[PDB]
Amino acid sequence: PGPYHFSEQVGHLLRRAYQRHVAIFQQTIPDSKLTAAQFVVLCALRDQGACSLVDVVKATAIDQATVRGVIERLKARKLLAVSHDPADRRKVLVTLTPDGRALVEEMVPFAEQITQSTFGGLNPAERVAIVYLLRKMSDA
Amino acid sequence: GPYHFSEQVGHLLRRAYQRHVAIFQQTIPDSKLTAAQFVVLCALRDQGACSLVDVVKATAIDQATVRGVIERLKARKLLAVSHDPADRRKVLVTLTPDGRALVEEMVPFAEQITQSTFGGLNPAERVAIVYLLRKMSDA
Ligand SMILES: O=C(O)c1ccc(O)nc1
Ligand SMILES: O=C(O)c1ccc(O)nc1
Repeated sequence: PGPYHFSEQVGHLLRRAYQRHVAIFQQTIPDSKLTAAQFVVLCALRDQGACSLVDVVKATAIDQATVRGVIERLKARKLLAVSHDPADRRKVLVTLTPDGRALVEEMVPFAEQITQSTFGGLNPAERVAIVYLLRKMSDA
Repeated sequence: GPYHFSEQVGHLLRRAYQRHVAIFQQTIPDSKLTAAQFVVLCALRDQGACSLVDVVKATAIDQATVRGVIERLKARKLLAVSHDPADRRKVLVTLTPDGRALVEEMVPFAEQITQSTFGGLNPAERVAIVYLLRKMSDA
């Protein structure tokens, strides 16, 4: 088999690629204005309308705790709203604000630039392949 | 075009890396070793005596985090910190017998983890995923 080299394991490559992409995201959209987590939570609220914590988790693939923290940090900025479930008066329902939608629409071109710079020199087939495989790998 | 975060390469990278980290933690408990500690120990085993620059270049972890991991391991008597006699601003980290024993004990599980991370990819898809993740990091 040969010695074990972590440098050629799929996990090492995943970590390094994710770190590089996070550096690109932070260098293009300043971490001060919006984080990838906050940006994705707001985009989910925009795409699905009013969402509950379970909906935001299942759509955002972020654990309940980090989603709750992001929800607090964004509600403080009047970028999302917290209403009462029209079916469970003891549940939360998160909705998007005009300020939140305005921030999402302001940042979208930068996220597209981030996707393009992250791909780097990959040709179209290689881009489709990497997104296909990263999606296929994230399921049982 | 419309923006879907769900189909952007960053969301997919985050999801894949988080799933692989969950696998790594589900097979190798944090109590024994973290992925960072394991990778630094493997670097010490593969390269011998290393300085902070060598451990960084081999481990792909930022120098400050490498210092933190090295401290957390020297406290556990899994590596040793001897100062080079050819410099005073040079650190020299070496592997201990307990460190090499832990590395050799965990290597089969790290390989099992690499295998579990691959999931249902057929061999061609595996060649492709490692090819693309390596090609994308170089620009
Ligand atoms: O470089 C890393 O952090 C790494 C390397 C191998 C693995 O299985 N998981 C993580
Ligand atoms: O879900 C995330 O963290 C994410 C989503 C999109 C992007 O470009 N980068 C990171």
